[PDB]
Amino acid sequence: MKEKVVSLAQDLIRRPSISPNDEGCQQIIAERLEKLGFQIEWMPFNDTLNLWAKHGTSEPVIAFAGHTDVVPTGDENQWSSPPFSAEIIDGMLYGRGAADMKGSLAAMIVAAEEYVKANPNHKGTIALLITSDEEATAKDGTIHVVETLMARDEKITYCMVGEPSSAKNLGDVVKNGRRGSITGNLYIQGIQYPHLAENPIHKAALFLQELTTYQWDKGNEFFPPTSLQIANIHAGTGSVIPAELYIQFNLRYCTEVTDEIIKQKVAEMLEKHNLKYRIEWNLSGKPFLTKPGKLLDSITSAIEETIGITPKAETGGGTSDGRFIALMGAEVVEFGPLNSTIHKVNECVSVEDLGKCGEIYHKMLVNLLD
Amino acid sequence: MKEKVVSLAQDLIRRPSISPNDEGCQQIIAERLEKLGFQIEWMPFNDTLNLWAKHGTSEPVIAFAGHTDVVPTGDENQWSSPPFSAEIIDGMLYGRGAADMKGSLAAMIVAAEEYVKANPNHKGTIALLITSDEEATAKDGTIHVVETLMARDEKITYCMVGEPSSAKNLGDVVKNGRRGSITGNLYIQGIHLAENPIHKAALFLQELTTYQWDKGNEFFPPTSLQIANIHAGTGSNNVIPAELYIQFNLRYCTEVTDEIIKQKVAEMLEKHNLKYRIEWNLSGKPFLTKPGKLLDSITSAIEETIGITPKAETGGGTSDGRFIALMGAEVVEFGPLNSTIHKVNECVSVEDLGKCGEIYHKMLVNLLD
Ligand SMILES: [Zn+2]
Ligand SMILES: [Zn+2]
Ligand SMILES: [Zn+2]
Ligand SMILES: [Zn+2]
Repeated sequence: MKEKVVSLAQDLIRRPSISPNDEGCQQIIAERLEKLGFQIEWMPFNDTLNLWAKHGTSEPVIAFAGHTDVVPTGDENQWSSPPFSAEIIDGMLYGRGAADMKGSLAAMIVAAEEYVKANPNHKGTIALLITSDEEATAKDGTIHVVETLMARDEKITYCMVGEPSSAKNLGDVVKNGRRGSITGNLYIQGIQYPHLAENPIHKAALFLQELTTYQWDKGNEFFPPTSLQIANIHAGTGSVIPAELYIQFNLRYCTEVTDEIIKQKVAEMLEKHNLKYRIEWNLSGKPFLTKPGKLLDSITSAIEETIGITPKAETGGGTSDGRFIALMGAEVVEFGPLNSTIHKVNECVSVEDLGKCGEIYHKMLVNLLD
Repeated sequence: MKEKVVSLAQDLIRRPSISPNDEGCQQIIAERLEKLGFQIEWMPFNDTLNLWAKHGTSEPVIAFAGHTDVVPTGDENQWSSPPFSAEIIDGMLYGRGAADMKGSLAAMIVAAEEYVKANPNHKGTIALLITSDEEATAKDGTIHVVETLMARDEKITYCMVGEPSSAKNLGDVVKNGRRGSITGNLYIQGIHLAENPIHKAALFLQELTTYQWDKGNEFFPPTSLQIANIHAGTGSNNVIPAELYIQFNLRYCTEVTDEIIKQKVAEMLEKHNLKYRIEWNLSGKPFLTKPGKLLDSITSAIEETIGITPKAETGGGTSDGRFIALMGAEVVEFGPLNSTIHKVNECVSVEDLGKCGEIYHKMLVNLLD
């Protein structure tokens, strides 16, 4: 299935899809899947295109997730092959999007096609979730598609996000979760003998010692303990006595705590120190974790039996859309090609590796459903 | 001398000298003082025009101090006489700066002149120290004059600051004390959980913001600390993000000194093993003028002229007194009713301006002979 995958990857790479502009990538994918019996559901929002393509109508629902947008190229004269030509030189496919993530998007799509072709009455649902904006703002992409599925109680049981997850050798890492991120924007008002203890900056300092020493949880098997960072402290313009003290703090949290628990505990500490304040919360993502089980064995065993390596399961890896998908109760894992050339001049990926990815994604489906 | 004082006050009131812009006020003062035997020395810095004028060479040096700047007028609709027209109506001079403090500036000026004309061989030195920014940022005014004087070891023995001191009746109050001003600029560096520099720096901040420096005394209210700046982290265009910067000011009474403040701050930092640098800026020292030559000279001057005894008070309104006390001068302040200052329809009694002129003159006669 190598050449089918490479062939699709080149069609996609030749469409310059700088976020959020899809440049027809999703439409050629749709056209193609439509002819093979997939139901095609378009979920554009503002300037972003999203696609939800399904074969089958029941649980378990296995989605392959990914994105067709790429980051900008830089000056194209720094490139050895032109970035949107999709040349193959000596078994390597060059192009912007080759590694992140048009190659593996193609691998996943071709895996899905060959499976449903060989198994037209498979149980469950094989689906593709594709956004045109993961790399930029990412407000109107996967989250919009997720919110839409959720508003009508449609399920995803399992999800494989094909971001390039491999560090040193193909297959060496699979991501099975990520810590949550929440940010507090805190504004202490009225900061100007007798009653020195009642100064709001003093009460703020007391709160801060408590906030920086509070142990939220003890982490667990899969995550270090929840960490709090003071990002910024700001009062004063650099000369005029300031009316407010601004404190910004971020928690990177694990599954032992929720955001509601963090918000209610911070509120509690502020009340306990009798502070008057305003706070604005920014939730970037809730934590997700796929524990060893069906999904993680299916991909782990797929890698071992395809390329003879045992991947390490890892949490972290920076931003994907996995954190959004996990909100609907889907179990999320991520796996794809080497990530060493992503976002750089001369981004490229092994034609051989793309083939192997195709076979790994296909074998995951066999392990999950056969 | 009422008419010379009123006339000079009007010439100043008409110049819209919004801080720090002198609008030629000091030049008109310099011109007349120069026509008598005064040495004129300008000490401009940045946007502010300073003026140090003296007659004589021997100590004691007696400095009259004040400012030519005024706070903004507000909407000129609400004045019943335009804020810079300097109109006299039913015995009142109306204008921005009538009360604070061009009226008393004029009175101290005419008093200094009259004394000098009548006593060319007087002992001591009679000086004027005038700035065009007391009311706003006040970084390049009196502070700059005192820096310059102190650098060349020039002394002021006595100082009368002409801020309007009277509360209800002309002469009912003389200010004999002010708190000092020191500013600390602190850079805490490098910013299992109780050992993080942020935690330790929060403990320090706790301390700094409730440590009771003193409870004041018989003559003063308590020393106060206020934070002007706290910055840490990458946000807000911070160019030293890995430092916790705290700038804070102490307005301090005689119960403590600059040395106790610095030592104590250093001690608190040490207790937390914080790596830090600190720069201190002492701009003003506290003063309390006790009974004696200076305080008697003005108390008696007011008793002589109007038949009232001033009570001695600390604080109230603002002045450059503490900036002058930094150099070891003894300081008192006296002037007109202050109830219209910084307000619409600021004004001042012209008879009070005359009386002020007499009082300042009598004070010179009392101090010298
Ligand atoms: Zn990327
Ligand atoms: Zn990506
Ligand atoms: Zn004043
Ligand atoms: Zn004033």
